[PDB]
This record gives sequence, structure tokens and C-alpha cells, in this order.
Amino acid sequence: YKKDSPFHVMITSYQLVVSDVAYFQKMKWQYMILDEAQAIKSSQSSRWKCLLGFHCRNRLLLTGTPIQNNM
DNA sequence: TGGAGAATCCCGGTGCCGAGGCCGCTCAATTGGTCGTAGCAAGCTCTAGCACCGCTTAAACGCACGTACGCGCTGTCCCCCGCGTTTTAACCGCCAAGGGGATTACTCCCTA
Repeated sequence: YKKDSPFHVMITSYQLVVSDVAYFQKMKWQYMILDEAQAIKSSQSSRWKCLLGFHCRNRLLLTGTPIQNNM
């Protein structure tokens, strides 16, 4: 997108990237941020399984408590 | 027959919204191979379906005859229609609630 574009940064709930996943996986993302990435900490979670498969160049996991319960 | 008026048509204008077409994906239809079987073909039995004959009688049928019931015809009325006034509540819009369900979190113990 260039500066003349309908949007630049989109902000979304973890609830919607799962619910609207079929719309999200039909688009190509130039960068991704994940606030409180402890939400992604479980590999059996759909929000992990969904966001794993997003077509994105670069990703940040923002967290303050990375280690959590287990390796 | 005529007529007036009320009801229905038709013609043109406006709008909206849903049908028909386009695009992504997927997943469910198709290709190719294996294996079992099931139902198709032959052969045997003999079951019961068909045909025929002769007797019996009881069910059918032609006709007599009446009277019981179908239907047109008259009278009445009352009760349902048609139309004007009154009233209500059906329809629409917009917000609210919550209630259900699927995902996520984290311990505890069954079971492999």
C-alpha cells in the first residue's frame, strides 16, 4: 500500500483472526504484530494454528512473560 | 335500453433489489488397481395354477304394483351483506438482553 490508501495499520482481536480466518488467509501482510503473545503460547490453540498459516513476511511476538509454564 | 358512477384496465414513470454472472478453493468427484462376492445361468423338482366335466341350488332377474319419497312451487323472514363510522392494534424501527456455544486456561488422574 502507498500513503494514498484506504488503510495502513489494521487492528484486530485474537477472536476475529480465528473467526474471520477465511477472509484473513486471502490477503498478504507486510508485517505482523501480536500483543500479549502469551495468547499464542499453546500450539493446540486455533489462534496459533490460524495465525501460523497467515501469509506474512515478518512477525513480532510482543510479550512481557515469554517463558510461561513449560518449554 | 340508458345512464351514472364506481370498479378495473392500461399506459408511462420511478426505484430498488435481487437475479445472474464472476472469482477463489476445495473437496468431493474421477482415474486406476485389487479382491470378494453376489446374482446370473443351468439344471432338477414338483407345486399349484389352469382347463374341463357334471350336478345342485340358491342367487339373479323380469315384471307387477304400490306408496313412499324426490322436487318443483309458494311464502316468510331473518340474518348475513354491503357500506359508513369508530377504534385498535398490526407492522415497523430501533435498542436491549442475555443466552447460548465454541475457544482458551490450568489442575488432577486415568490409561496406555
